[PDB]
Amino acid sequence: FRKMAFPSGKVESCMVQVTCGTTTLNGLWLDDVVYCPRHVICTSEDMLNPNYEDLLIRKSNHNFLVQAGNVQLRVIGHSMQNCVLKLKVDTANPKTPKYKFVRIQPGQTFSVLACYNGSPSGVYQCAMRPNFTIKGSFLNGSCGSVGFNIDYDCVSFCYMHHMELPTGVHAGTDLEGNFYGPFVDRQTAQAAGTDTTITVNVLAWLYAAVINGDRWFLNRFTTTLNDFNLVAMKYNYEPLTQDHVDILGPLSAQTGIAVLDMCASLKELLQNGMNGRTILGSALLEDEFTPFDVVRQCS
Amino acid sequence: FRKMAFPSGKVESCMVQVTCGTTTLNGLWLDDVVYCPRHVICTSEDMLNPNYEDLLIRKSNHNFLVQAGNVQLRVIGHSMQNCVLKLKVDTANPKTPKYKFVRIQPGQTFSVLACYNGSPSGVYQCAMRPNFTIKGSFLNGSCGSVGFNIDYDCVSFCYMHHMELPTGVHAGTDLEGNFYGPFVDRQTAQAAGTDTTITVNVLAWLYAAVINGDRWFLNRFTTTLNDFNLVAMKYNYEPLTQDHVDILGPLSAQTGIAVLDMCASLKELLQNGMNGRTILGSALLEDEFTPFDVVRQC
Ligand SMILES: COc1cccc2[nH]c(C(=O)N[C@@H](CC(C)C)C(=O)N[C@@H](C[C@@H]3CCNC3=O)C(=O)c3nc4ccccc4s3)cc12
Ligand SMILES: COc1cccc2[nH]c(C(=O)N[C@@H](CC(C)C)C(=O)N[C@@H](C[C@@H]3CCNC3=O)C(=O)c3nc4ccccc4s3)cc12
Repeated sequence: FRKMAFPSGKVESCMVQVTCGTTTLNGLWLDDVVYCPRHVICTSEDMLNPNYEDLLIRKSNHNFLVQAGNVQLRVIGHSMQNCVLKLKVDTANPKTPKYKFVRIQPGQTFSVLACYNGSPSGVYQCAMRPNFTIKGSFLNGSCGSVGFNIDYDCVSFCYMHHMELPTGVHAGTDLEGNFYGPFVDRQTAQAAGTDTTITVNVLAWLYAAVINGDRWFLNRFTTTLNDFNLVAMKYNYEPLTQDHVDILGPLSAQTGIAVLDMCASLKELLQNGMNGRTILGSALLEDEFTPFDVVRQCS
Repeated sequence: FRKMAFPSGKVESCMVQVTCGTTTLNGLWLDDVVYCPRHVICTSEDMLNPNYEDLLIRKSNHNFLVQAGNVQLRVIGHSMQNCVLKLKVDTANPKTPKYKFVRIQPGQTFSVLACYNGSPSGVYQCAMRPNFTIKGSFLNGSCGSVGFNIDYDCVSFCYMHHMELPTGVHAGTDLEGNFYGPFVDRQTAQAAGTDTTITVNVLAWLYAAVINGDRWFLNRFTTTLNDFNLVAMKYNYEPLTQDHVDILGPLSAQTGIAVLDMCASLKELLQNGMNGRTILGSALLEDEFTPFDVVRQC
């Protein structure tokens, strides 16, 4: 059981480079539109307080250099949607996948295709944290990299990359250009809200460990949902809802371990520690696998 | 630091399925050849101790069903090379990337594109253990999935998947069909050697820590390579080779910390423990990031 990203080929065929003046970042080319972070139009003396509508009206189509591989794409129009710029180009992308734009929920996972200069560099899994940051791996020039899920050849784009916080975690928008969390696309040091642990994911991961032949952390005890949530909240874990319990049903039925029995296992791990032992190779409780991630991989 | 796979598109375009009878494995289509594990020709009562040479003489080109999706590729020749079957087909793959077949060493990492019935399902990074197993994620139907690295658009294929050991780790071949480690392609419970920690990668991790300002473990000692290797083996760490010293060269230059000085730092950590301190936030030393991976992410 490992962190597993979706195959990235359908998305790689959509990554382009977008240059405005001195600024170069990545864009996403779908049909005849290139989506990219709007601050491609900012110079260094603009990043602190950019009045984006006022900056954009001053730009012409020919101010935008869009490159797909070695081929330049001519911008024939542009519009802004929140923090995303939509460049209309004179060529539709012939490898546009079936796709959707979705806004994901905290606790859900996606694959990130990290890109530099329009060229894909790496792919890895991320969870949307409860405080709406992600713990990614992004360097200078990574803006415009996207996150996505795939379901039967349909690519659901859910993230475009914009920012690395002082703490080293990452912030970005959906493909409508609305940030996840309270972040703003200006060159300022921004703090996130206090993060918490994704309880339903930790439980899914404990089930994954049992499916894979590890049972050492189980115990003979049970707990009520509310008593578990009282302890969970004390340890900065998100509350577990009945919807979460239902969602864990399939994993519960596969292993024969009731959800509240697994909650009693996690309660013991929170109160007693792991005592130097490991689960699925980790010395820490892992919260970035969803129940679906476990089912998709183990089955 | 994240375990980061290579973008998989160039390899996705090369995955096909190969069927003999009711047995379907994944295959790799490059130019006009498809490569796949040879036991696609096996029946269930042939798997304990297959006579592959005998089994292959009873096969003709027309017994092999090669499909890209639902599109059949006609087989015009077949041959066996070690544990892989090479099927010549009448169509050169137009999406064949620039490629090489390489045989990797323990400690080297690569991306695995897990595939089922020729259809790619997920991608993740793996490290070849010193006992020549990988800690993969493979189910029934995964054989023929490949592992690879990508350097300047050239795909270096290094792994093809064959087997899950009773311990749950995985074993396979290079693309010439030679197994990594002492394993054989038979339906049989096989044990790997006792595994060890990948010293060269731990050193890379320590260099990554220094690069990021976490350097409490640096000391004013040095060691010879031989003295280090004798200590390392007593803690179940791999001995360093000359090649390991050389691949740590760029990180040593970047930090100004000689390789043997970092070895003396690691030796101290082995003999004395971390004493509750951490390195890069972790109480455990990471051994699945190569010097290349560290440079990639730093
Ligand atoms: C005093 O200001 C700070 C104080 C403390 C921490 C801080 N973080 C950031 C911050 O992240 N800024 C954004 C840009 C803002 C405008 C959204 C930014 O540089 N995004 C990167 C990805 C970054 C870079 C490093 N790895 C990350 O993922 C991206 O590619 C883009 N680069 C530029 C460069 C110039 C113009 C546009 C873009 S868009 C500022 C900052
Ligand atoms: C008493 O025998 C055992 C005792 C204790 C542990 C054991 N492990 C294996 C073992 O691995 N066998 C090989 C096959 C051998 C011939 C290399 C095998 O099933 N490979 C799988 C990938 C496996 C499956 C589960 N996840 C893993 O990665 C693969 O895809 C292939 N499937 C077939 C199906 C039919 C024909 C060819 C192939 S090749 C046997 C075994």
